[PDB]
Amino acid sequence: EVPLPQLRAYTVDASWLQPMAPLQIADHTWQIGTEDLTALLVQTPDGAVLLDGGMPQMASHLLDNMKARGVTPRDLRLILLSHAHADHAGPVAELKRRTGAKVAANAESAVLLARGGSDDLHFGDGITYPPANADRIVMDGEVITVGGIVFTAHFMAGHTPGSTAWTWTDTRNGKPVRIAYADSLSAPGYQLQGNPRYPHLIEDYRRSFATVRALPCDVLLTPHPGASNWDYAAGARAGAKALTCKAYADAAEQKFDGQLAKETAG
Repeated sequence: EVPLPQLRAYTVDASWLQPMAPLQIADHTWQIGTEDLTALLVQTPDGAVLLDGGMPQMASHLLDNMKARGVTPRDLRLILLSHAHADHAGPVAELKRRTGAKVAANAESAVLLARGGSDDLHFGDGITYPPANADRIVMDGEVITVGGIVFTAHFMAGHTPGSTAWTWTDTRNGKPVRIAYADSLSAPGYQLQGNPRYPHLIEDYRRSFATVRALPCDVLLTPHPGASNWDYAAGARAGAKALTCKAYADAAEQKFDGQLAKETAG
């Protein structure tokens, strides 16, 4: 007649929502999210840590996978985030309600999370989710230790202002494995140049490529597995084709330079 449009739900490919059983990455580190969204459980003798949770509706699944690992609601001490978008921080508020988990995040991720991803720099209110409060604010290079796994925050602003790569050392076969869980280094449909909401976007992405390429990185994981050539459905070969941090960063930078060119053209 004509009415305003209905609200549109943030709808995603089915594989993003497909449950999987825990997939072991190293002695204490498991993928427990879906086939196409990363949620890392790190289990220690002094509690559990979750890095990302995926979409809002994944909370019960994650909890089931935690129980399958021996991790009870009280055992979950800490939630860490790559970035505070709906598709990776979605279930955080619910998890905080159903577990003993406390969130540690940088100021940028905390503010975005506290607004449930509303007023996004690029997407406006198209990707909102339940808001949650951070319990601890972390600085660049700050370390959080849980049961002798030491997580180091490496800011890598761009994809979001508060994007973070979290690094830690696990073991396999008695040998150290230096794991890097790096955020996306894409800029999907973003205005890169002269963006009033993010004036130094380009400078930040460039620094973030250099940050990521230099990470301690025997194994790279990304919030979307595909971005690092992981295949979570491939069992014993899941991680076989995984990129190095160096390769992941080079690819991201070459794509960004091509995106700049297209933006100037468009």
